[PDB]
Amino acid sequence: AFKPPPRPDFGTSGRTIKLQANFFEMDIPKIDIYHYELDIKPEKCPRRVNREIVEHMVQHFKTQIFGKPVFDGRKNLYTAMPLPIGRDKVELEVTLPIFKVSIKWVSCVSLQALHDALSGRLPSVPFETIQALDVVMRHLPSMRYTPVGRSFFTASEGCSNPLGGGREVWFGFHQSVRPSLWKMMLNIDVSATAFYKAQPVIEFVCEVLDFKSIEEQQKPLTDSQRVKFTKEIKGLKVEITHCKRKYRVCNVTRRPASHQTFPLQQESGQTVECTVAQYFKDRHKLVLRYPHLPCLQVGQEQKHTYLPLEVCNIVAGQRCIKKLTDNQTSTMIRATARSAPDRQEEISKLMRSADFNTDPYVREFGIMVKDEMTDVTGRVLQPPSILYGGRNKAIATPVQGVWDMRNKQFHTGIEIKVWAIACFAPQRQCTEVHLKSFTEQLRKISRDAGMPIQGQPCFCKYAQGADSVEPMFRHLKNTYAGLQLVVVILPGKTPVYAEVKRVGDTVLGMATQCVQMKNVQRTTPQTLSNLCLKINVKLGGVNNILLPQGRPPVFQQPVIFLGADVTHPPKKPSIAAVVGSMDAHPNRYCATVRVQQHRQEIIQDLAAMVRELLIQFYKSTRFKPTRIIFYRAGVSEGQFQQVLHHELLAIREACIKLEKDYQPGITFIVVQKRHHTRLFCTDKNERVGKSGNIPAGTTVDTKITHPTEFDFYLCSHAGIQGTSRPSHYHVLWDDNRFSSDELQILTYQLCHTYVRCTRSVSIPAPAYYAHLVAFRARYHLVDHQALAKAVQVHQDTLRTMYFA
RNA sequence: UGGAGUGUGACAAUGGUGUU
RNA sequence: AAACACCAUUUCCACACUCCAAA
Repeated sequence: AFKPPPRPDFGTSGRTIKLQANFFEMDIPKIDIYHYELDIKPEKCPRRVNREIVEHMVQHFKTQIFGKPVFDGRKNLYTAMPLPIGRDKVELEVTLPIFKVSIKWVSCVSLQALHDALSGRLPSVPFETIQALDVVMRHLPSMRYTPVGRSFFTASEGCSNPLGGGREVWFGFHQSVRPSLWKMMLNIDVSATAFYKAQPVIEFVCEVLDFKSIEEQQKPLTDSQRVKFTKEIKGLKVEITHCKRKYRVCNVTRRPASHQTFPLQQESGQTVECTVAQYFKDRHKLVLRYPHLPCLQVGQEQKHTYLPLEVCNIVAGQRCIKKLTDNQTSTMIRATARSAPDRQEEISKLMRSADFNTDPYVREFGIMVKDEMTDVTGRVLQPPSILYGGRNKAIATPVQGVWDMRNKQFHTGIEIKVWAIACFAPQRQCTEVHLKSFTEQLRKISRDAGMPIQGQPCFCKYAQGADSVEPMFRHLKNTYAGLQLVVVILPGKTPVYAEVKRVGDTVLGMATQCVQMKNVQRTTPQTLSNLCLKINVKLGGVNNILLPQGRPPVFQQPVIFLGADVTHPPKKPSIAAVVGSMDAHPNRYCATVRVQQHRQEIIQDLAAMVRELLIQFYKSTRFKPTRIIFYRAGVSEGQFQQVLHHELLAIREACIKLEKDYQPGITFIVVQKRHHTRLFCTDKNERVGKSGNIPAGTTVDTKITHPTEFDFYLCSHAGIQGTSRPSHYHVLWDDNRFSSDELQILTYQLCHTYVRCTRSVSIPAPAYYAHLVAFRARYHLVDHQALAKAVQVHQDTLRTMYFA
């Protein structure tokens, strides 16, 4: 439970399709770079200030040292060539129009060892080296561009994209140095956001108050205009233009600049009441062109510092946080999240205009970055045949990641005979005609799907308030003998839903299916169809199964599939969810949920949860799992060592405390949808749909993947909009010795066992379900050992997929 | 609360050190 | 205790959009 397994082989299954990844090949020398620790007092200075101080320190000490270093922004410094130092601390002083800096030697970072790591020589890739390289590549844009989070943003060179108000669209990119099979690469992905336009505040007023010009009104702002302008500018920073000095607007004056007064404190004799306009006329010899406009209150309210709008400009680099209107959000997405070819060209254009090969700090370390994206082979896996079981038992073949139930019926359809209707929406906007039409349409779609509604509902009443839920359900459960479903019509976002699921899933164990109000008024066969999918699953039926004869050889022996996800509170306990397959299809899943420490992603009580699932598996299959496939979802790379250490043992522990010496093979896999890796089709004819993304089933385990360990990218879904995010799978452990092809096909096949739609999903079904179970348990909570029993679902609910 | 996809948040939340 | 800086963590969740209902 310490070391992750090496990649066994390279996959050869599926049709090859020429691809390009957003990785850029780097040429790195064999030179050893020198690392030094800095010590700067005071110890609270911002990163930008630190880089500024170091920059001054470089040029002012050229006679002694620096015969061109890079900086972290925080106490870490690197140089290409060595300098006159030692292990001893070298302290000096600098001045910025006053700091004390101490430079200390740390260690040497050899890039020869990096080549040994990328080659077959050394197994471990030095993290300190990756850090150093990343600091180098980020040193210039950290000062040249505007850093946001881990990305760098900037304005537009030519065409300035506006948004209205004081906002505009700034574009940016996220860079990161990553190790590869043979050569180091630079991962880069573009993005966009909204910044405040660098313009005079007098024009900011014009754009906010919808003025063509400022001379449109000579009369002062009405109270509504003052509030509106204040709402937009309160908090922003502005620079002055009659001396430079940057200020922060805390408020907007009520009175005009001609009447706004303040304590003048003219040397001796203390304060005299003076207006702002008179001050700028006397002191700065400036007559106000627009004295009828209010002033910007700056700094401390006790300080009484005011500024006329015509001497203030809004400083650039200020990202917007305010709510975006319809036109703003539209223009945003109408300029971002574009199609795959568009994003592709954007990254290419970026890599062209960024010009890493001409920047001095990059050239200093003799680093060369390829200006073209990395070509990668890639291969599209073969979609599994989905077997439906009507009278004809037709088969659905996933075309482009999507299939349908046309002339097809469920593998195991349930004859719904007893069901109820409880509408919580007002009857005024939801008539009985709507309910009957919805009933007719549902009955038709249901019977066509293989899950026939044998007749009208035994119950149909309007209601209101969450307090009506728990009592009514009890009455419903005691009145009608053997009801199968309770349909709850909701008028939108309401606390009613949470209690419906609480009473339904935990308290009584009644199969409930909520429907939004609008879908009852106007009904489309597609919506009702997907709804039927949910119902049939919630009632214990089987929508569809994988083709038994068309499965990887792992199914030849009893194997259980596990999915795990963790959800954290907005101080409240977190909840971890672990699901497990309960048949050999694998269609049916059982859910286990626990409560945990705040924001602890490491599943603590996992062992007991696995034990429950294993026992339940045996009770449902009469077979003991020879294999365990654990799809962990939600953890990042920085948590791997921790998670893999505890959770793997927790799984193994559960297998020991259960029965004798029963130790099946555990395959620990980490699913990751959140990463800056993009994939594009090289051939224009290979593009799929409007979005023009890679075809569903695209598999990549070369060039852009880990040099030694077992990982692979798998785009298992078809891109509906924008650019697809290929789900990354990293095998942290494997006792069963899976081959690349087998595990990838198995994963891609489990992406077809999703029961809520007739499509291929981005992540495997167990991981998706586990996320659903967690997010469902989120509603059950709405003192620790008390709420611990709140997530404990019903006895009869346990044997079902309520989370669907 | 029919479903899937992908955009935004990073002056975010907390515990920590520290400031007139 | 009120703001304000910085260090290590937290991709949780929220909102929005697109498509399945046209030919």
